[PDB]
Amino acid sequence: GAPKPPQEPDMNNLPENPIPQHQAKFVLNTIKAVKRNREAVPFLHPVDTVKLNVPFYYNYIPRPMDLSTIERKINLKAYEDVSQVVDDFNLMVKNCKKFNGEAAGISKMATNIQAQFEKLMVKVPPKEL
Ligand SMILES: O=C1c2ccccc2Sc2cc(-c3noc(-c4cnccn4)n3)ccc2N1C1CC1
Ligand SMILES: O=C1c2ccccc2Sc2cc(-c3noc(-c4cnccn4)n3)ccc2N1C1CC1
Ligand code: NI
Ligand code: NI
Repeated sequence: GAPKPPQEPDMNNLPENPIPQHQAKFVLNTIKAVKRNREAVPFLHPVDTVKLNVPFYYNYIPRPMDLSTIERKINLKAYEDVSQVVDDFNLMVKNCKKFNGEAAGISKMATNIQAQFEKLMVKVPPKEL
C-alpha cells in the first residue's frame, strides 16, 4: 500500500507570522476540551495502520490528521490562521468518513466532536489587535 506520509508539522516550513498568541491560546484550549470528550478517544492519536490492519489506508487518506497533530501544530507555531485549525479538524473528520463510511459508528463519533469543536469556536477572539 501507499507509504506513511511524514509527520506534521514540517519543521523547516514554519510560517514567519504564526497565529497571534491570544488566538493560539484559545484554539489550544479548544482542542484540549475536545480531547476530554469520550467521543474523541479514537481521534487522540494518528491512525496506526499496522494496529488496525489497513495496508491501503494512506491510498484513501494521503493527508492523515488527528487531535494530537493539531495540538502539536498549534504549539510549534505551524499555523498562520485559525481557519487552518478548522481545516485540519474538518480534514480529520472527512478522512474518517471517507475511509470508514458515513454510516459507521466511528463517523458518528467524528461528527459529535466536530459539533463540539464548532460550538466552542464560536467564541474565538478576532485576529486583529
Ligand atoms: O479511521 C480510523 C480507522 C481506520 C481503520 C480501521 C478502523 C478505524 S476506526 C478507528 C479505531 C481506532 C481505535 N483505537 O483503539 C481501538 C480499539 C477497538 N477495540 C478495542 C480496543 N481498542 N480502535 C482508532 C482510529 C480509528 N480511525 C480514526 C477515525 C478515528
Ligand atoms: O481484531 C482486531 C480488529 C478487529 C477489527 C478491525 C481491526 C482490528 S485490529 C485491532 C486494532 C485495535 C486497536 N487498538 O488501538 C488501536 C489504535 C490504532 N491507531 C491509533 C490508536 N489506536 N487499534 C485493537 C484491536 C484490534 N483487533 C484485535 C486483534 C487485536
Ligand atoms: Ni502496503
Ligand atoms: Ni477574525
